[PDB]
Amino acid sequence: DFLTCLTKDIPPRQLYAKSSPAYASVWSSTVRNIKFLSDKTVKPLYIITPTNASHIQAAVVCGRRHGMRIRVRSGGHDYEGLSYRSEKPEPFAVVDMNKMRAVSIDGKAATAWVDSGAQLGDLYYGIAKASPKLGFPAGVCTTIGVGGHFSGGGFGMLLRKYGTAADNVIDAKVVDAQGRLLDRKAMGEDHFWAIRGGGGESFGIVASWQVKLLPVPPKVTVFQVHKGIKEGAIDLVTKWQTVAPALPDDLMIRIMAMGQGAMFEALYLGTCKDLVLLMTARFPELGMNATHCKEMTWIESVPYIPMGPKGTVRDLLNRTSNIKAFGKYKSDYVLEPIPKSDWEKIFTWLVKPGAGVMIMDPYGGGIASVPESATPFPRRSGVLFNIQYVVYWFGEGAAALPTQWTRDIYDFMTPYVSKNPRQAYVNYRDLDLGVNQVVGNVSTYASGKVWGEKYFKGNFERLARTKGKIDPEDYFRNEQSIPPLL
Ligand SMILES: *Cc1cc2c(nc3c(=O)[nH]c(=O)nc-3n2C[C@H](O)[C@H](O)[C@H](O)COP(=O)(O)OP(=O)(O)OC[C@H]2O[C@@H](n3cnc4c(N)ncnc43)[C@H](O)[C@@H]2O)c(*)c1C
Ligand SMILES: *[C@@H]1O[C@H](CO)[C@@H](O[C@@H]2O[C@H](CO)[C@@H](O)[C@H](O)[C@H]2NC(C)=O)[C@H](O)[C@H]1NC(C)=O
Ligand SMILES: *[C@@H]1O[C@H](CO)[C@@H](O)[C@H](O)[C@H]1NC(C)=O
Repeated sequence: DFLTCLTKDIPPRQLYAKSSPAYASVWSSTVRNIKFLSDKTVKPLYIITPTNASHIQAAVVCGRRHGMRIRVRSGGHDYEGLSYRSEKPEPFAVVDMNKMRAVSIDGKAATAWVDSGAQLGDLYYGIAKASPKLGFPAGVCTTIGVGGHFSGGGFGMLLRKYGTAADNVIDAKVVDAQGRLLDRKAMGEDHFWAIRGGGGESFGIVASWQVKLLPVPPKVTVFQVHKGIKEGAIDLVTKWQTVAPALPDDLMIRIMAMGQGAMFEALYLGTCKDLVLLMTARFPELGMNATHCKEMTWIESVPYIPMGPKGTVRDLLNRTSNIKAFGKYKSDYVLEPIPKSDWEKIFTWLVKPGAGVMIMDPYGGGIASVPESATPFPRRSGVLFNIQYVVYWFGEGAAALPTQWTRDIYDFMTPYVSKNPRQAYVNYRDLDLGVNQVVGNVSTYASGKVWGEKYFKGNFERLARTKGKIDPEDYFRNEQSIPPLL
């Protein structure tokens, strides 16, 4: 009934049922967190790969009529895999946006219409091909789909200069609960506000986003400084807490703390000549000099940050991630500096069996210039840095220890991080923060508030009221979707 309704508008070769020969290949292709590549995983009954907006509209209308819910997938980077799976058995279809990957740049306006199914690498390469002096402030990882990324805000190495990806969105085309294709002018100001940081799924299927391409100099500078415990790593991380968020908006210094060492990784929007003087005046303790400097163009810095010197600009078009593993992730936000003595205690947790990495990104600058209520992303002024706890493993048999570590370090970090509410990042999805409760075919406000306030703070109420206007029947839902407030 649902399938026959789809064939009226969507070609059968773009439709995959569980019995289709290409089903397994199409489902598994973008499942990034391998712990979900199991038989226990609740898989969709149907997979739809649209190539036009009318196909998405048809899918929604067909879904309403035949009682089939839709979970949309772009790059599939969802940490908890909510774009391709369900926690409990329920009938659903997946709208896979991967074939809608157009990046159309308006050369004379420096704007771009980017499809949700395009990965960040497609966007980055597209901008580079059109101009050597233009860039865009999105994530580090090349395989992230624009759809889920922008929906949750999205940040990377350019956050201190230009904010989030969503801060630079000027228009968008969304398919709502009624199957209407709406732009900014047509969806209203609340609906447009909601998709710019309010998380994916909840407010409909965003087909494409119009973004503002921003300037970057012809040469940028990258440095990677590794520091062990005996070289003063604990002292350097302590000082960094106040120095990094206060540095000029052209400089971003991120930390990757693993085991016994702390890697200071940076991207400076300028040359080595100007960077050395800046570092010796603001953070001399790091021992940074011109030997650490790697000068290159902006586009060349994109594969350099996660793939090393081996990565090329052409590698950005590869749709397979360089990370092929089972993972558990959690996030925190620090508002007050953590004392040296306590950083010593945090570092002992990194040599514990099953330990992962702590990735720390400094805020301040351009990200902190936007008011807390301007976009649904509330981590602006007052935030010093974001912390991401990441663990990787092999096989479901070695899952017990690294999973326990993430929860263990999180419990320990409680007095040092943000409180009332304990702020978390939506794109760093964590179901341990709570899931929705469904009473009367609708997700409840009270259950949504638990995790909601963590991700969105005071912006949760407006997000819930907006959901009440667009989708009161709660058609677009998952375990962590915005509940309707009437
Ligand atoms: C795996 C991975 C994730 C990363 C990485 N690096 C990041 C970084 O440097 N900065 C960040 O800010 N975030 C980083 N993330 C985290 C997140 O996983 C991503 O930021 C995105 O959430 C992933 O988006 P996408 O790849 O599109 O994932 P999906 O699983 O397809 O979707 C997530 C989510 O949103 C909904 N959704 C998808 N597409 C749409 C559209 N078009 N409209 C509405 N809603 C959409 C899904 O249903 C789901 O709920 C680095 C790595 C390696
Ligand atoms: C691709 O999708 C677009 C958008 O749905 C289709 O164009 C719309 O068609 C409907 C009727 O089906 C009209 O009411 C709208 O006015 C059209 N919108 C615009 C601005 O084009 C388009 O026909 C589809 N193309 C194909 C080949 O299916
Ligand atoms: C520059 O830093 C390097 C660290 O790799 C160090 O070996 C070198 O001595 C420094 N330059 C000076 C001042 O000699």
